[PDB]
Amino acid sequence: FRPFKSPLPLCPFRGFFPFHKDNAIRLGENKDVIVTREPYVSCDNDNCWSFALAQGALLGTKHSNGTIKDRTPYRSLIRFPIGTAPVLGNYKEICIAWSSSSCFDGKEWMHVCMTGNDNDASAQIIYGGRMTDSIKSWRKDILRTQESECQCIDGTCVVAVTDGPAANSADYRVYWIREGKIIKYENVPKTKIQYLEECSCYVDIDVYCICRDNWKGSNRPWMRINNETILETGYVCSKFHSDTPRPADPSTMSCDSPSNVNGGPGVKGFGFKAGDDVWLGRTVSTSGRSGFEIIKVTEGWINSPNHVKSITQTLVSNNDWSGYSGSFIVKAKDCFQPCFYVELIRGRPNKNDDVSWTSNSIVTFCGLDNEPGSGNWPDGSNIGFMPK
Amino acid sequence: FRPFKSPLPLCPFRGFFPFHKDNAIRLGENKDVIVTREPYVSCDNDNCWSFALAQGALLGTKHSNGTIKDRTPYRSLIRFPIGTAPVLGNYKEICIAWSSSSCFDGKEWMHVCMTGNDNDASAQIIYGGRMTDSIKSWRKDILRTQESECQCIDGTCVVAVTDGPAANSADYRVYWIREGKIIKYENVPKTKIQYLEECSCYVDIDVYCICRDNWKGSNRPWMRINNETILETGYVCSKFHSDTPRPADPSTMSCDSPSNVNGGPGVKGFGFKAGDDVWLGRTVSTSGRSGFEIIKVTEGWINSPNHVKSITQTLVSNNDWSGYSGSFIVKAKDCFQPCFYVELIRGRPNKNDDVSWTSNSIVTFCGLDNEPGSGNWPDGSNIGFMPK
Amino acid sequence: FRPFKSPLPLCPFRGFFPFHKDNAIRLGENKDVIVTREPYVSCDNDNCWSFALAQGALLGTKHSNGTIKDRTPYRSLIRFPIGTAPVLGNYKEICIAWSSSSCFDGKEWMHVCMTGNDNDASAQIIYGGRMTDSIKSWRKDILRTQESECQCIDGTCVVAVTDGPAANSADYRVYWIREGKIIKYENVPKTKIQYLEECSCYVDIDVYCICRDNWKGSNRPWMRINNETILETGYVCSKFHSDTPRPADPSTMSCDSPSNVNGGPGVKGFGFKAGDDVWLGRTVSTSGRSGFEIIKVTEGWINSPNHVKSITQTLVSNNDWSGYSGSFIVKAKDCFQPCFYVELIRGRPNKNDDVSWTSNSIVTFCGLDNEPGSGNWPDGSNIGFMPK
Amino acid sequence: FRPFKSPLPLCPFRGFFPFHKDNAIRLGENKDVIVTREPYVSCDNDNCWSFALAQGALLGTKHSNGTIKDRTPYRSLIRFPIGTAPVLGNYKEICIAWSSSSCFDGKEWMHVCMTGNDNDASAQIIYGGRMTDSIKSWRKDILRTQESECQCIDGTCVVAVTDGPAANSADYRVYWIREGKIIKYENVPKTKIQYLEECSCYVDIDVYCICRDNWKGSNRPWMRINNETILETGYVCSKFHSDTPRPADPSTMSCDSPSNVNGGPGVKGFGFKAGDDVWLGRTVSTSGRSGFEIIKVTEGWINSPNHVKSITQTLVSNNDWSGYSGSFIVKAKDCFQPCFYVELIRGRPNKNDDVSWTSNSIVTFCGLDNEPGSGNWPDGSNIGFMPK
Ligand SMILES: *[C@@H]1O[C@H](CO[C@@H]2O[C@@H](C)[C@@H](O)[C@@H](O)[C@@H]2O)[C@@H](O[C@@H]2O[C@H](CO)[C@@H](O)[C@H](O)[C@H]2NC(C)=O)[C@H](O)[C@H]1NC(C)=O
Ligand SMILES: *[C@@H]1O[C@H](CO[C@@H]2O[C@@H](C)[C@@H](O)[C@@H](O)[C@@H]2O)[C@@H](O[C@@H]2O[C@H](CO)[C@@H](O)[C@H](O)[C@H]2NC(C)=O)[C@H](O)[C@H]1NC(C)=O
Ligand SMILES: *[C@@H]1O[C@H](CO[C@@H]2O[C@@H](C)[C@@H](O)[C@@H](O)[C@@H]2O)[C@@H](O[C@@H]2O[C@H](CO)[C@@H](O)[C@H](O)[C@H]2NC(C)=O)[C@H](O)[C@H]1NC(C)=O
Ligand SMILES: *[C@@H]1O[C@H](CO[C@@H]2O[C@@H](C)[C@@H](O)[C@@H](O)[C@@H]2O)[C@@H](O[C@@H]2O[C@H](CO)[C@@H](O)[C@H](O)[C@H]2NC(C)=O)[C@H](O)[C@H]1NC(C)=O
Ligand SMILES: *[C@@H]1O[C@H](CO[C@@H]2O[C@@H](C)[C@@H](O)[C@@H](O)[C@@H]2O)[C@@H](O[C@@H]2O[C@H](CO)[C@@H](O)[C@H](O)[C@H]2NC(C)=O)[C@H](O)[C@H]1NC(C)=O
Ligand SMILES: *[C@@H]1O[C@H](CO[C@@H]2O[C@@H](C)[C@@H](O)[C@@H](O)[C@@H]2O)[C@@H](O[C@@H]2O[C@H](CO)[C@@H](O)[C@H](O)[C@H]2NC(C)=O)[C@H](O)[C@H]1NC(C)=O
Ligand SMILES: *[C@@H]1O[C@H](CO[C@@H]2O[C@@H](C)[C@@H](O)[C@@H](O)[C@@H]2O)[C@@H](O[C@@H]2O[C@H](CO)[C@@H](O)[C@H](O)[C@H]2NC(C)=O)[C@H](O)[C@H]1NC(C)=O
Ligand SMILES: *[C@@H]1O[C@H](CO[C@@H]2O[C@@H](C)[C@@H](O)[C@@H](O)[C@@H]2O)[C@@H](O[C@@H]2O[C@H](CO)[C@@H](O)[C@H](O)[C@H]2NC(C)=O)[C@H](O)[C@H]1NC(C)=O
Ligand SMILES: [Ca+2]
Ligand SMILES: [Ca+2]
Ligand SMILES: [Ca+2]
Ligand SMILES: [Ca+2]
Repeated sequence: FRPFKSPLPLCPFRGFFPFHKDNAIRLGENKDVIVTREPYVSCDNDNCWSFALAQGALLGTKHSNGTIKDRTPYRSLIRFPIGTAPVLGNYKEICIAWSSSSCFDGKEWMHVCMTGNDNDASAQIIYGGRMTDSIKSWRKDILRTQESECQCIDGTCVVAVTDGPAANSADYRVYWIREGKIIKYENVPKTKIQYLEECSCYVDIDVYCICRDNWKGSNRPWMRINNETILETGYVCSKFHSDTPRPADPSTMSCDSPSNVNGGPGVKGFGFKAGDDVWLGRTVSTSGRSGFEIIKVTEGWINSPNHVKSITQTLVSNNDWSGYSGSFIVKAKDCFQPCFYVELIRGRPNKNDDVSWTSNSIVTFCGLDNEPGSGNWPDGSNIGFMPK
Repeated sequence: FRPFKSPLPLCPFRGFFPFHKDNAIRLGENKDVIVTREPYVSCDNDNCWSFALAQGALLGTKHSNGTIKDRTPYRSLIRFPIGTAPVLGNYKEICIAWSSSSCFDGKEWMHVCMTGNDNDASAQIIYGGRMTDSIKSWRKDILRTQESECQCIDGTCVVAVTDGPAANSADYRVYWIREGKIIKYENVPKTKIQYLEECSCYVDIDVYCICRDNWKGSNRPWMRINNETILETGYVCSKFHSDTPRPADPSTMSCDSPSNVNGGPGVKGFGFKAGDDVWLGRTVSTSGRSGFEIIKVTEGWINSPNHVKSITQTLVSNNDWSGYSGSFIVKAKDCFQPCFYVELIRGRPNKNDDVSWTSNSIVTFCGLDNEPGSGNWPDGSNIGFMPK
Repeated sequence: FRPFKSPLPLCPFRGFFPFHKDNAIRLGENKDVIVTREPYVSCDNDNCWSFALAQGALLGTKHSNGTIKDRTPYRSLIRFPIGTAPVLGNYKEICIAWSSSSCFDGKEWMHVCMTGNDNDASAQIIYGGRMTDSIKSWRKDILRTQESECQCIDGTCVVAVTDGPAANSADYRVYWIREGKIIKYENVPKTKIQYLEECSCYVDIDVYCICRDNWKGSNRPWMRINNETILETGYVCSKFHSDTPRPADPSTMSCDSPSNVNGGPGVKGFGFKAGDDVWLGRTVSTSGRSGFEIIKVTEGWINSPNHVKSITQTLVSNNDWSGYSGSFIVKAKDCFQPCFYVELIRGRPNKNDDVSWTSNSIVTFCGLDNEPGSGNWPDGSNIGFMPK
Repeated sequence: FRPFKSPLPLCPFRGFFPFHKDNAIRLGENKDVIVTREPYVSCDNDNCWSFALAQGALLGTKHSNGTIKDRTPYRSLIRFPIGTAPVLGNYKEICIAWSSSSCFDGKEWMHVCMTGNDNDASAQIIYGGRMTDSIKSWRKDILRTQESECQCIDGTCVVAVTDGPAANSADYRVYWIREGKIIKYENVPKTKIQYLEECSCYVDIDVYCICRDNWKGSNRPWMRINNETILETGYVCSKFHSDTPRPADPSTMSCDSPSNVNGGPGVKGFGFKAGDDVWLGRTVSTSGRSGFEIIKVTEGWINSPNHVKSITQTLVSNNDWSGYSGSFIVKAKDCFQPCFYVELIRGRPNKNDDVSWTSNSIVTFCGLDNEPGSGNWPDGSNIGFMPK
C-alpha cells in the first residue's frame, strides 16, 4: 500500500550536480542501441527511469537511415534503467507513440501516448499498464504533448496537450486525469500566452509548467496549475531569455506577452521558480542547439529593474550538441528536489555529423543546497567512429 | 493472496485504439531477434505479456532458413515483455511446443503445449511452472490448440483442442482444467459447426470463442462456454464474412451452418459480440493475408435483414502483410476490456519478401467507449535491408 | 517465510513428457551463447532453473577453441532461466567451479563448487549466496561431485563427493550439510559398490542416488540415504544395463556387484525406483554417447527371474548426440514429481562435428501418470552452419 | 523492514577460498563487454554485487581506444551481478563518476561519486537512488575516494576522501554520512600517516581501513574508525611490506611512519588484522602489478621481533597481470566474513598486451576457518585473440 503523491514545496537549492549519464551513442558503436529522441526522466517510489521515443530501429543499421523524421507508426515510448543505454535486452515498450508524457501518481504509472495520422491522431491514456481512456484530435493537426514527465497531486495527474499549427494559431489545453480516467480539461487562457508546446513541469505545492513558444516568443511561457484548475499564466519575466533562438543578453523584460523577436522555432526547455528568482536552462548558443547552461536570474520571476545573472553553470560546452531539456522531481523528506535532463542529439541535421541517422544520449543533473564545482558532460561520441 | 478471476461482462466500447507494437523484424536486422510465428497476448494481475512459438533460431542466421515449416522439435512457446522484440536477453521459455495456448487464472499461469510427431503428439499442461497433466493424441493427426489465450473463470480454465485432418472430418473438443488438472472434456456438437480450429476466446460473463472453419465456411464458427459445459454454438450471422479467403461483401447470412463457399484454408481471427451486434477482425484482402481492418456489423450477431457495416477501422493497409489475429482481455473495474493482436508475417511465402526465413512482428489494439482516430501500423520492415 | 522441504514420496507415473528445451547451439550461431557442459536442473519454491559449468568463453569465438578440456580456472557454475540459452544478458554466476551440485532446501540455495589444481582442489559450500564452509581434497586427485542437483530433507542437504583415480581405487563420500555448515560425512561402504561418481539423486521419502561406476560396472551403483546416514547400497538389479558402454540386452542380473564387463568409461545417468520396478535412462547406442531412451524394467529393482522391458520411450534418436543425464524433482501436492534432463553435446570429440569447441544444449522431461506420445527432441544444430 | 547493519566482530578464518570470477575479458572477445577499471564488490541484505568505473565504451570498439586515461566525463559507476561480465543487457548505472565508493547500510545503498574537472570536482552522495548531498573540492586537485566499499555502522557510513597532489602534500579526510546527509568530517591526523589514498575498509566491531601511501611508504597506512571519530592511525607493522613497489622481504618494521623506501607510485591494496597478526594482500612482483598472493604475518599488527610469514597463498601467478585489490565483508551469523577482490588489468600499459584499450576482469576470495587448497585464477585471456 502506497499513498498518492502530495503537494510538497520545492527543496532549497543553490546549484546543480551531475547525476546520471548514459553515453548511449558511444555505447551504440556496435549497433546494440535503440534509436531514440525526445527522452525524459520520471521516478516512482523506488527508482528513476529513462523514457524516450524509440524509432523502431537499432542505431547504425539500415533501418536507422532517415530517423530525423519525427512521426512514424514505428515509434514507441520505451522505458529503460536510468543512465543506461536502451538496448533490446533492457527496455520495456510502454505504448505506440510519437509524442508522450509519463508520471507516477504514488500508486501507478500513467502515460499519454499520441500516434496515428497527422490529421487524425489519438492520445491513449495508459494507467497501471491498462489503456483506460483516450483523446481524439479535435483540430486535426498533430495532437501532441509534453515530451517530459507530467505531475500528479493527491491522485490527479495534470498534463498539457496541444492540437494545431506551429508558428500560428492552435489550441492548448490542460487535462486532469485520475486513475487513468479523464476528469476535465481547460483551454489555456490566451490573455498572456500566445503559444505553448512541450511543457516542462514540476511540483512546488502547485504544478508549474515552463514551456515553448514556437512562434513569437524567445521568452518562455508558463502556467501554475492545481488539481482542479489553471491558477495563473504568463511569460518568464527574466530579461535574459531562455529559448533558442533568442536575442543576446540582455534583452526585454516581458512578463505578460511574447518578446516578439526570434520567436521560432524554439526548443523544449525548463526552469524553476525560486521565490522571486528563476533558474532557466538554455543552450549556450543563442542561435542553435549547441551547449547547455543553467542560469539563476535574481528577481527573474517578477517585474523588476534588478534582473541579474547571479549564477551560470556551463554543463555542456558550446562545441558539443545539445537538444531538448526538461524538468523532473524526486521526493526528498518533506520537499521535492528539482532535477533536469538534457537530450544530446547526434546525427542529422547536425553540421558535420556525417551519418544517416538521428539519435541522442542523455545527461541529468539535480539541485542541492550546496555549491557546485565545474565540468563538461557532452555526448562524447566521435561521429567518425560510428556506423553511418 | 489473489482471488481467481471472475465472470465479468465485457466493457462498453465503440472503437479500437493502438496499444503496443514490437517492430520485431525492423529490430531484427542485426540478427538479435528470435524467429517466431503464431504470437498472442495474455495478461496476469500486473502485466500483459507477448507469447509466441519460437523456431529455435535467430532471424537472419543460417538456422532461420526454412522456418516456414510449422512443426519441428525446436519450437518452444516463449514469453517476452509486451511490445518488445523477443531476444535471448529478455525471453522466457515456457515449454516445448508447436501449438499452444496460455491463460492466467488469477493465481497462476496455465499453458497447453503440443509437441512430438504429427501422428503421436501430446499436449503438456503446465500450471504454476509445473507439468501437471497431459492429453494424448486420440486421432493421431496433429493434436493442436488455440494459438491465443485461453480463459479461466472462478478457477476453471477452458481451452479448445482439435485432432484430425484439415478441410475434412476431425474431432473438436473443449477441455476444462482446474489448477492444472483436467476435469472433463466435451466433443463440440456438430449440429451447426462443421469445422473448428484456432479459437480466439474472451470473457463476457461466459466464455465466447470465435474460430476458424478451414473447410466449408468463409463465415466464422463460434461457441459460448461456461465453467461446466458448452452452452451454445453457431456461425457468425453477419452477411459480411470475416475469414480469408471469403466472398466479397455483401454475402450470405448463415447463422447455423458454414457458408459453403471459399471455405479454405482460412486464417485465425476473432470477434466480439456486443448486444445483437458483432465486431469482426479481418484481412483487408478477400483472398490473401494482407491488411487488417475491424468492422462493426449492426445486428450481426443475430438473424436479421438489417446487417450493416456501421464502422470500419483500417489498421494495417492492404499494401502491408498481416496474418493471424486473436482476442485477449484486460480486467478493468467491473468489466473486461476487449483487446486484440495482429500477427504481421514477413518472409516466406509472401510475394516479394525475398528472404529464406519466415517470422512476424506484433501490433495490438484495445477497445474504449470513445471515438478513434485513424492511422496505419504495419510491420514496417524494408525486406531488402534484411539478412536473408 | 517458507518451510524446509519435507520427505515426500515420489508421485505415480507411467511415462515421461517433453518439458523445456533450450536449442542453445542453434541459437548460438551468431556467437551470443556461453560455452558450457555438465548442465543440470534444479528448482526453488517458484521456478525451475538451468545450471551448467561455463567455460568462460562465447561459443564460436577464438577463446572457445579447445573447450573439450574439463578443468580450467575459467569455469564457473552459472544459472539461467530454464529452457533458455545462456547468454551474457541472462546468466548469473554462482561460483568458480569445474565440478558442482546445487539444491534448494525450501528457504535458500546451497551450492557445492570445486576448483583449483587437480592435486589440491577445494570445494566451496555456498548457502544463500554466502560462502559458509569448504572441503579440502584429502586424496589429492580431482575432488569432485554430482554435476546434478543434490537433495535436502527437513533442512539437511545430502551430496555425494569423490576424491581419487578413475577406473581404480578412490574414496567416495556422502556429506550432510545444514544451512551451509558441514555436519558430518560418511565413506560409502564398499561391500557392494566398487566405484561411484556423478550421482543423480531424487527424493522418494528418502534420498535415492543412481550413479556412475567408471571402472568395472556397466550396471549402475546406487544408494539410499536419509538426513542422518546411508541406509542401503547396491547395483541396479536390472539385467538390462544402463551405463555406456554396456553389454547388449539382455545381460547379467547383478544386484550386489559390478557386472565386471564394459566397465569404463561410463557416463552420468539416472533412474527411478518405482515399487519393485525401475526406470533407467540410457543412450540408445551401447557403445557411444548417441541417442537417449528411457526404459521401465518390471521388477528391475529386485532380484527376480522376471525382468522385462515393459516400456521404452526413445526421446533422442541414435543419429543424434546425447551426453550426461540426471534427475531432478518438482514438488506436487503431496508428492515429488520425477523429472530429468539430457545434455546434448556438440563439438569435439563427436565424429563429424568439425568445430574446435565443445558445448551442449539441454532437453528435459517430466513424469506423469498418463500415457505418452512419441517424438524426437535432439540438439538440432547443423554443425556446418556454426562458427568453428 | 530491515535494521541498520551492526558493529560485529570479524569471523575467525585461517585461509581464503575462490568465490566468484567473471572472465570478463575472455567473454568480451566479440565486443559485448563494457570497458571498466577500478572494480569492487559490495553486498546488501540479499546479494553481493560487482561495481566498477565504466569508460562509456564497449571493449574492442573504436571508442575503447585510449581508455588508459583515468578521468573523463564518460565514466560512470556501474553495478552488475557478481561474477558476471558487465554488458548493456545486465548493468545498472549508479552515477557519473571517475572515483567512487559504495556501501549498504542495512536499509539502502549509499554511493559517493566524484566527477568534473580535475581542479573543480565535486562528489555526489546518492542514498536510496536519490542525490542527497555533495562535497566540493577544497584543494582543487582531484577530489577522490576509496574505489572500494565503504562501511556503515548503526546507520552511519564512513568513507575516506582525499584532495591534493600525488607523491606530496595533500588533505586526507574521513566523512560520516547518515541516510545520505553529511554529518561531519575529520582531517586524518598526520602524526603517523603521511599519505593516504584508496582505502580498503572492513568492519571488526570498529571500521578498519588499510590504504595506499603513494609517496614515501612501501608499508601501508591504516586507520581505525567508529561511528563518531577516528580512533587510531598507523602503518602496518609487518616487516614484510605489501605495497607495490616495495623492498624485498624481509624489510623494516615501521609501525608509526612510512618506510621511506620504494614509496611510489603504490597500488590499492588491503589487509585484515587478526588479533596481533595481520593478513596482507600483495602483488607477487615487488616492482610491478603482476601476480597476487595473500600472506599471514604472525604478530604483524604489532611491534615485535617475531614477524614471520606463517601462510602464503599464491592466487594469481606472477606470469599473470593483477591490479587493484580491496576488502569487502559479508554478514554471517554473529560476525562479518572477510572477503576480497582482485582487479586483473589487461591492455595498456601492460607489456605485450598489444591492444589500444585498458580494461579488467575480477576474481574474488572469502575467508573461512578451514585449510585451503591451491590453484591459479588469472584473467585468462589470450590478448592475441582480442579486437585491438
Ligand atoms: C483537490 O485537492 C484538494 C486538497 O488539496 C488542497 O486544495 C487543492 C485545491 C490545492 O490547493 C492543494 O494544494 C491543497 O492541499 C481536495 O480537497 C479535499 O477535499 C475533500 C473532499 O471534499 C475534503 O474532505 C478535504 O477536506 C479537502 N482537503 C483539503 C486539504 O482541503 C479536493 O477534493 C481535490 N479536488 C479534486 C477535484 O480532486
Ligand atoms: C540512406 O538512405 C539513402 C536513400 O536510400 C534510398 O532510398 C531509401 C528510401 C531506400 O529505398 C533505399 O533502398 C534507397 O537506396 C541512401 O542514398 C541512396 O544510396 C543508394 C546506394 O548508393 C543510391 O543508389 C541512391 O541513389 C541513393 N538515394 C538517394 C536519394 O540519395 C544513402 O546512401 C543512405 N545512407 C547510408 C549511410 O547508407
Ligand atoms: C461453476 O461456477 C459456479 C458459479 O458461477 C455461476 O454459475 C456458473 C455455471 C456460471 O453461470 C457463472 O456465470 C455463475 O456465476 C459454481 O457455483 C457455486 O457452487 C458452489 C459449490 O456448490 C456453491 O456454494 C455456490 O453457491 C455456487 N455459486 C454460485 C454463484 O452459484 C460451480 O460450483 C462451478 N462449477 C464447477 C464445476 O467448478
Ligand atoms: C536456404 O537454404 C537452401 C537449401 O540449403 C541446402 O539444403 C539445406 C537443407 C542445407 O543442407 C544446406 O546446407 C544446403 O545448402 C539454399 O539453397 C542451396 O544453396 C546452396 C549454396 O548456394 C546450393 O549449393 C544448393 O544447391 C541450394 N539448394 C537448394 C535446394 O536450392 C539457399 O541458398 C538458402 N538461402 C539463403 C538465403 O541462404
Ligand atoms: C532427521 O529427521 C528426523 C525426522 O524425519 C524422520 O526421521 C528421519 C530419520 C527420516 O526417517 C524421515 O523420513 C522421518 O520423517 C528428525 O527427527 C525429529 O527430531 C526432533 C528433535 O529430536 C524431534 O522433536 C521429532 O520428534 C523428530 N521428528 C520425527 C518425525 O521423528 C531428526 O532430528 C533429523 N536429524 C537430524 C540430524 O537433523
Ligand atoms: C584451434 O586452435 C588451434 C591451435 O591454435 C594454436 O595453439 C593455440 C594454443 C594458440 O596458441 C593459437 O594461437 C595457436 O594458433 C589451431 O591450430 C593452429 O592453426 C594455426 C593457424 O592456422 C596454425 O598456425 C597452427 O600451426 C595450428 N596449431 C596446431 C597445433 O594445429 C586451429 O586452427 C584452431 N581452430 C579453429 C577452427 O580456429
Ligand atoms: C554511535 O553509536 C553508539 C552505539 O555504538 C556503541 O558506541 C559506538 C561509539 C561504538 O563504540 C560501538 O561499537 C558501540 O556499540 C550510539 O550510542 C547510543 O546512543 C543512544 C542515544 O544517545 C543511546 O540511547 C544508546 O544507549 C547508545 N547505545 C550504546 C550501545 O551505547 C551513538 O548514539 C552513535 N553516535 C552517533 C553520532 O550516531
Ligand atoms: C588508437 O588510436 C590511435 C590514434 O587515433 C588518432 O587519434 C585519435 C584521437 C582519433 O582522432 C583517431 O581518429 C586518429 O586516427 C591510432 O593511431 C592512428 O592510426 C591512424 C590510422 O592508421 C593513423 O592515421 C594515425 O597517424 C595514428 N595516430 C597516432 C597518433 O598514432 C591507432 O591506430 C588506434 N589503435 C587501434 C588498434 O586502432
Ligand atoms: Ca520561441
Ligand atoms: Ca474458412
Ligand atoms: Ca560403467
Ligand atoms: Ca607506496
